[PDB]
Amino acid sequence: ITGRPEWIWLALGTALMGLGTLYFLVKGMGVSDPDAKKFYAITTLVPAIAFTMYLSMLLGYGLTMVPFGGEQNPIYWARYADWLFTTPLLLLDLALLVDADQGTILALVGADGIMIGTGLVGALTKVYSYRFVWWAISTAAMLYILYVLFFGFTSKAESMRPEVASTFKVLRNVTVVLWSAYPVVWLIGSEGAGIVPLNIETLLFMVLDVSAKVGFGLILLRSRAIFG
Amino acid sequence: ITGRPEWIWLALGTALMGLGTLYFLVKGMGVSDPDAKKFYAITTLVPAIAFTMYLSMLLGYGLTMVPFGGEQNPIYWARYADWLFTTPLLLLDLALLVDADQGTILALVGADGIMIGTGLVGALTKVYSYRFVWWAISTAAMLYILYVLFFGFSMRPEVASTFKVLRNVTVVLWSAYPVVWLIGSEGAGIVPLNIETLLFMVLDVSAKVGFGLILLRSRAIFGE
Amino acid sequence: ITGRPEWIWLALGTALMGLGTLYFLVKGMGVSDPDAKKFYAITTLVPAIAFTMYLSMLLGYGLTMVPFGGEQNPIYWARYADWLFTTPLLLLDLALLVDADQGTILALVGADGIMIGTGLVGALTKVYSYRFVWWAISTAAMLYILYVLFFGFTSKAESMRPEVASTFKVLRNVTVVLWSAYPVVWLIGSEGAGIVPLNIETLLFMVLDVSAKVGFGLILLRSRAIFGE
Repeated sequence: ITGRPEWIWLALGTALMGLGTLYFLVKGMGVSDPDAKKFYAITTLVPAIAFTMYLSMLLGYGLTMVPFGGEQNPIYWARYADWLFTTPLLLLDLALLVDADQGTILALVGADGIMIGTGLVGALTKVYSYRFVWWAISTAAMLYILYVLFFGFTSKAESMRPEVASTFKVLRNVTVVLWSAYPVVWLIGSEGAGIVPLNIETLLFMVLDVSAKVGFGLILLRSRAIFG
Repeated sequence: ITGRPEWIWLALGTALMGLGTLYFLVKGMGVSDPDAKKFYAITTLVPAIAFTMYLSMLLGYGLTMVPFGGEQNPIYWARYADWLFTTPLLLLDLALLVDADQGTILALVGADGIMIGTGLVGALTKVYSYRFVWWAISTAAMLYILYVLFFGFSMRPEVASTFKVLRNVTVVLWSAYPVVWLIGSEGAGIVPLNIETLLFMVLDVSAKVGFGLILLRSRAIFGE
Repeated sequence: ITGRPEWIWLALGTALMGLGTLYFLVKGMGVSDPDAKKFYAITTLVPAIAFTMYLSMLLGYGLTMVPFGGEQNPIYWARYADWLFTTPLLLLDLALLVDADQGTILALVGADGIMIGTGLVGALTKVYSYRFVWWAISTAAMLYILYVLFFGFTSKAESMRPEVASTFKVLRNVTVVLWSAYPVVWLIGSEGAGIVPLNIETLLFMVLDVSAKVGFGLILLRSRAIFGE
């Protein structure tokens, strides 16, 4: 397990997601309000799933080798299995906060599925050039998501009660800033250009993941915005 | 890319699904009615997902080789990844149009999953004879879905007329899929892969973009 | 098809899930109550999905080989593809009976996904010791589910009409008993310690599966509890 330099970040990630899950689990005990139960369920599931995928990477299961650019490249595919479930859950937290229309929720979840799915195909693609075609489609989907979060129902948040509008705006900002970093890290890291070593890329995703999951959840579950 | 003769149909499919997606995206802008939003979201996602899977097939990612009949057979598995998501969305469009009960929506989506899932298992199965067992199970699931669309469902006249048209389009186009599979490279191998690819492309664009044009052009999508 | 000794149990499972599916399909015909329609849809899909996965195992498609402990180990991965969909559906039946809040349903479905997903990872893991780490995580998720069924639903079912309360308690007990057996069979079977041969393990899972699906469904769909109003 300790052979590759990035093991320490995978271990740390596993530990932080695990601790985060247990905290949210305990914190959610006794909560009887139906709306709050939804938020605790969603928000506890996110780092619980991430925990399993961090462990998969730590133990070697979530790592494969993909040929491109004339070499065999180490790819952690477990990330996508994590994000496939956790990113729409995070979007669901936001959508519930502002009471979004079901059509808008479906649009977000589907666009997010496309984003992660094309990211995965890009990550596993054996023809170097095509990798970035997938990256571009995935980024278009992300920009669509960010557009909806800002110009999609941001008006609905404003016309909610102050505690909701306020918590939403904070979490929206966190989301846009943190999520926007992912395509950059992918682009300069091992999946893409190979400018940053895998060790550092893994550290970067770990810091992003923990912030976007546990950080995000702390802010959300600490707020009275979750109560109906 | 140009190495496989079917590339031209995969390229055309990619372009038409993409163009269709962009059109539905723009057309859906500034739509505020909750029900209409639902239909636009569903109907826009359909060719968006199909666009990605056509591109996957065009670029070679969504192609594999399955041994059966003593040979190595080219199988585009990407189709099932597409249909797994897009066919239930299309059924959802129809179900919402008639305000179907949740139990019925679950039955349709579930049967559809079984249809595509067994289709995929058949497509990847290495014993030639068994491939057709899976085809028969999948076809039974399709027949169940068709039965429900005709017998398993009192609505305003715009809704009733758009539904009937979309249902008939669906029943006719979907029924062609099992035939194309049976005679094509996945089944008997009577029709060569480049022609089969052309056939699925015409069917897919009609069942997705054509279907969507009829639906999103109708007043049926707006909630009284 | 008869080349592996467990074939007979896979054939029997296929037939029992198939028959159960056809019986539930026919029984559900003409049911117009919206609530009952949900229960029939859920409950019929369960054995229908199980039927396809039993057939996949029977035909050899849902079998792979995984090296660990100095052997090539036969692993039926099709079980996880089955359980991934059928276990959440079974949980859904229970949740609807007691009119569970959405948040509780999502918690159950999410925990169930983790249970099956980590079970699958454990099943395919080539480092022998790590297989049991996954098993333990999966078992933790199962225990969480069982906790919810007892300290979330049993409380919400008691405050319901008597037919419902009664049918739920039976189905809850059937579920807790049967589901608890799965991690044990896995642990001592081919996926784990290898104390019980594969043919016997397949018999065990078949009896459990048929009871947990068709048995469960027979108890549920016979009850008046599936009707609303």
